[PDB]
Amino acid sequence: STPLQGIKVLDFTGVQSGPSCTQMLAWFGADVIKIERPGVGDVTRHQLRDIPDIDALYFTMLNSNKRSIELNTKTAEGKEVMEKLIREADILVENFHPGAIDHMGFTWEHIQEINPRLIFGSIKGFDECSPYVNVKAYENVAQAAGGAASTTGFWDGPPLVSAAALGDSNTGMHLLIGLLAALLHREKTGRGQRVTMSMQDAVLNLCRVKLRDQQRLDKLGYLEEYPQYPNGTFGDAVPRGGNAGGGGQPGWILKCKGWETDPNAYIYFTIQEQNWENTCKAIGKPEWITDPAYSTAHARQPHIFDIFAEIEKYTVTIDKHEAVAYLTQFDIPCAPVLSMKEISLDPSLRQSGSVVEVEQPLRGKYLTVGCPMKFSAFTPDIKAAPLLGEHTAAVLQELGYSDDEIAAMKQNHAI
Amino acid sequence: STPLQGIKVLDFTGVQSGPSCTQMLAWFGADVIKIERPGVGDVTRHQLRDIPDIDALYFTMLNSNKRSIELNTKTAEGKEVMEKLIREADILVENFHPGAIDHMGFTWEHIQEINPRLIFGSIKGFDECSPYVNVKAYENVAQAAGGAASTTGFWDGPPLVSAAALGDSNTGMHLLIGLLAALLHREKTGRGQRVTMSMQDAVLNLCRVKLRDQQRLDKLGYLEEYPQYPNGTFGDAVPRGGNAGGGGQPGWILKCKGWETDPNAYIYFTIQEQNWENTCKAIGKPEWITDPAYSTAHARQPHIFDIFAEIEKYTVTIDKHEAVAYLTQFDIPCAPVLSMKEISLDPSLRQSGSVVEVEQPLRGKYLTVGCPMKFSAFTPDIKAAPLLGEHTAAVLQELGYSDDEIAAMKQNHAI
Ligand SMILES: CC(=O)SCCNC(=O)CCNC(=O)[C@H](O)C(C)(C)COP(=O)(O)OP(=O)(O)OC[C@H]1O[C@@H](n2cnc3c(N)ncnc32)[C@H](O)[C@@H]1OP(=O)(O)O
Ligand SMILES: CC(=O)SCCNC(=O)CCNC(=O)[C@H](O)C(C)(C)COP(=O)(O)OP(=O)(O)OC[C@H]1O[C@@H](n2cnc3c(N)ncnc32)[C@H](O)[C@@H]1OP(=O)(O)O
Repeated sequence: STPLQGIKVLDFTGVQSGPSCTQMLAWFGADVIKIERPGVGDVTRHQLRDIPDIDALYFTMLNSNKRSIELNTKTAEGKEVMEKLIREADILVENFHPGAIDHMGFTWEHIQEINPRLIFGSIKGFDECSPYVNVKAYENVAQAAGGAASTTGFWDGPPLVSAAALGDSNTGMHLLIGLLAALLHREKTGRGQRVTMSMQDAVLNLCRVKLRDQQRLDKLGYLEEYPQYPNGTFGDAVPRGGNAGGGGQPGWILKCKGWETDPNAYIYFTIQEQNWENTCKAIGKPEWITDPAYSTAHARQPHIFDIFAEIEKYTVTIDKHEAVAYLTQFDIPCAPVLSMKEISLDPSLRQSGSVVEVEQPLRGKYLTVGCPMKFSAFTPDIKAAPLLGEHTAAVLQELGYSDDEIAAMKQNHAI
Repeated sequence: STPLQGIKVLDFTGVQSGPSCTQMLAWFGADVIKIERPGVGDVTRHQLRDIPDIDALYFTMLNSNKRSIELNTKTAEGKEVMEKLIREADILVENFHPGAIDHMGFTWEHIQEINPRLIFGSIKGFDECSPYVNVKAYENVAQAAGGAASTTGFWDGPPLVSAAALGDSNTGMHLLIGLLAALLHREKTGRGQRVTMSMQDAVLNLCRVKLRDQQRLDKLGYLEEYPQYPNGTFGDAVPRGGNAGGGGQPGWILKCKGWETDPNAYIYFTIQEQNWENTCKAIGKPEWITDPAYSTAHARQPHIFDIFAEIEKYTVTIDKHEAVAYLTQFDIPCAPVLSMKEISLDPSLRQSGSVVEVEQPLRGKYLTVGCPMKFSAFTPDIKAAPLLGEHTAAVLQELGYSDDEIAAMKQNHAI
């Protein structure tokens, strides 16, 4: 068995935020029916194709295990099919522009009358209360609005976006949490409900530690662990701190052998408070162990970049992998800056099911990120992503439509 | 009613990854018992205190609504209390260093025998088959190992960490998804199971789009939307792309009025493919609408920074908020780079329950990030974080211990 065996999901989504959520639902055992505009489909099918004329990787990596129907929900037949789908489903997920699903006639209020058990999940750029409620959002728009761009990068550079999908997949994972909680809640109430997740809120959740810092800054006028302390200055808002420890212990990105020509010849190195003695032994600085300028985090902070420079005198001499193999013998929290090339080929990531090779029709093999959490009682089976409208007939037949009704829908461009 | 009403959780966690997960469980209605080392407690209680002698904000913003017991699980009594707790609980969550819980005698195999219905959630830096399985991890160590640091920042600068908790809270949210799925699964099987989540995998999941790019790069030798195309060069790994669109449409961080003195006087600006005409009207370049050098994404790419420079001629003249109010009239996806100060005071974020003022004993008011997703059938009630061992006696009494038994535990330093 699987966690969501028997659950039916209507995936009325596109791009990344909504589809990441429903892909996980499929991997958990749900029947996910992706509802797509006839002849067009999810925009990711056509975006940044590496092979002409077939679905792009953007699509296949976000839509594994789903079924695809082509349905124009703006036609009379399409609206009726949508209603029948809603009546039979457990979950409906959508991430179209603000107002879009409403204008089709499928407001939450209507969805509720059709099926009081249905859970309706909606992703938008911003909350209902926001002055930006009607604003379209992509990944980095949310990173700017949610606090991440403000606090990422260097103090003497611009705000910087993260490569990680803070606005997209992150929001999808947050919606997923809400959908699973709503399924658990429905076990008690017998009713569905609406779950909304904004991209701004998803980014803010991950920036909780910077809201901690803002409050410390408001109270004290300084942030004792930030690069700016004590020889720099603070303004009224949490500043960018380069490669500082953030929510972790103090640390930095350090150069390893090759850094001049290899943009990934680096490690992250943590000075863990309770590990100062082992840290000193690792770098051959026994004299620093009890020296009062070095023996506490507070005393190190005003010359911490001298300390990092000293560690770097060692790390630039060996490959990042060697540097880590050595330093971890001293219980130092560190790791190489792994490139996507190293990740894509890493045997341990294949073994754990974190990077998964999947065979797609026409394309053949591709890699995707697998189900990130591991369960002792079940293993997701990750499959190909659907061809556009591959399952239209089957889905309509499951709803009880006859061959004549389906032929009429095709003639009327409802499918 | 609440989603997790009646669920009992043992929170054997510290710092940020584990505690973020169990805080959400508490907000969903679970009884979350935080198990803490006597006389010490979670390290976040004393990290970066802004008020002398009381719990730090790092702790209060991650431990709302929880109960706290002091229990030394290395003593004979403490082991027996832990066993009774496990027998009565639904979920046990831990994020101690690799091996730590095992060495106390609470391996998964033993947990299972005590209570076959219990779901055991475990966070570690790396997966079981990783060469780094025993390595300690903080936030940025995971960002380095998971692909984010490699691909974040500028092409001519170092790898850069994100301010967002990609390794910590993100991992907690991923574990939470697994725990909720396991509760749903247990409805079918009648059994608990083990759910494990590594910080490296959590980061990788959010970097799914960069694994897409790595495969495109492997096939083609170039990435047509990256800043390096077509006038720069590509190596064998996905490079850093500065403030480029990433998973979203092409875009950049643009200066607004005040940028020379205000590190947050900026917006993110998206050139949405289907919006080129409105974009041109917005900036007073009607001549660019059908000009073949400008009218498609492909034609714009080779001189896209000249286009951003031209937009910046407008944005530097107005404050970021005014820039956005104007540009959104043209259906342009954009938003200001909001500072943590702006976020902390934003009335709409108070109204949506995204930033929540909570009253803590002794401290008084503080702000926290609320429950990020919104539910139509219930509203989380966010409360204070527990004082160390505040609930020890109540928890032991609930387990059936007499006053003499509790007194003996105190004498024997079990509590
Ligand atoms: C990958 C990431 O997800 S990136 C960020 C994604 N963003 C979000 O999730 C936040 C909310 N979504 C949005 O803001 C927007 O969907 C955007 C910005 C991503 C894209 O917006 P746009 O491309 O301009 O339009 P969008 O795809 O949402 O909708 C286009 C139209 O298709 C219609 N549509 C969608 N499915 C169907 C269908 N099956 N049949 C007929 N019409 C359909 C919509 O109703 C809309 O028409 P309308 O404007 O007449 O009401
Ligand atoms: C900001 C951040 O970046 S948070 C990072 C969080 N990391 C994770 O979640 C991944 C897994 N965790 C780790 O790698 C580690 O816990 C770290 C690196 C965060 C810290 O590690 P450490 O220096 O070992 O401290 P940690 O709190 O895990 O170990 C505590 C010790 O207390 C013990 N302990 C914990 N609770 C109790 C208790 N109630 N009674 C008695 N002992 C206890 C542990 O068993 C361990 O003892 P041991 O070394 O004799 O086996």
